[PDB]
Parts: sequence; C-alpha cells; structure tokens
Amino acid sequence: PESELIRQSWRVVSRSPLEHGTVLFARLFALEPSLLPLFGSSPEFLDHIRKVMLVIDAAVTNVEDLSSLEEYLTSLGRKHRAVGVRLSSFSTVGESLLYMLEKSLGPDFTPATRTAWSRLYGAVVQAMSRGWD
Ligand code: HEM
Repeated sequence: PESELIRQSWRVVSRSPLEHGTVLFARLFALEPSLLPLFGSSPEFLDHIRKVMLVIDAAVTNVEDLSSLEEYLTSLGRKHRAVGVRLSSFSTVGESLLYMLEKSLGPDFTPATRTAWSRLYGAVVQAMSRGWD
C-alpha cells in the first residue's frame, strides 16, 4: 500500500529528474544556505543533482527490500562524511525532498503519500548514517 504510493508519485517526478532535483536543491539552500560551499562549480553541482535522483531511483526500485542496498548506502555515507557533510544536514535534504514532491503533485501529495516518502527517505539515511560510525 505504501510501495505503490511511492512508485506512482515517483513516476510523475521521473518525467523530468534534473528539473525536480533542482527544485529540491533550491529548497535545501533556502533552508540551510551554509551547505552551498560544500559544492564545486555549476557542472559538478548539476551532475550531483542527477546522482541524487539516480540514488532515489534505486531506493524506489528496491522499496520492498532496502537492505539489499545497505552496504552501498553505508559507503555513500562514508563518502559524504569524508567531504565534510554533517549527518544532521540530511534531515534538511529530507524536508527539501518532501517540499519538491508536494510542489510537483499538489493535492495528489496525500498525507499517506508524504508518510510513505518520510519512511523510505528515513530508511535511506539510517543506512547512510552507518558511514559516520
Ligand atoms: C547536504 C547534502 C549533500 C551534500 C552537501 C552532498 C555533497 C556531495 C559531494 C561533495 C559529493 C562528492 C562530489 C560529487 O560527486 O559531485 C557527493 C557525492 C555524491 N552524492 Fe551527495 N551530497 C548530499 C546529499 C546527497 C544525497 C541525499 C544523496 C543520495 C540520496 C547523494 C548522492 C550522492 C552520490 C551518488 C554521490 C557520488 C558518490 C561517488 O562518487 O561514489 N548526495 N555529494
């Protein structure tokens, strides 16, 4: 019931991944402008947006069994720690993801859809958090 809400809402976003990823990152810097220096240039920034959207694509494909990605996501967390990202900043990324989905879906972004996404994103960050251990 939750795996279908995620798949169906992600299909709408998948129609334009850099456009939607760009809304997510614009929200992220509005909330936590201190993050912007962690990036490099414009092509590096835009390519990172594509990389984030591909990781969420993999999380959506594996939504019924995210443990199959836990080692990959742990390594991703280690890489983010290595380049100076604080684990706390991932809560603001989650708020920015839910913002971008609400703007993309409007009234189709039901509380059940939001809650499903909150849980999926939380499982992704729980796996990544191991990289800060
Ligand atoms: C505040 C949040 C974040 C910051 C500051 C950040 C920053 C970075 C930086 C500096 C890199 C290395 C340079 C690069 O490849 O462009 C990187 C790599 C990456 N990030 Fe992020 N990141 C954030 C959140 C995320 C999230 C939430 C995901 C996925 C859900 C993600 C996916 C990636 C991927 C796939 C890479 C490439 C790793 C590799 O080469 O093996 N990022 N990120």
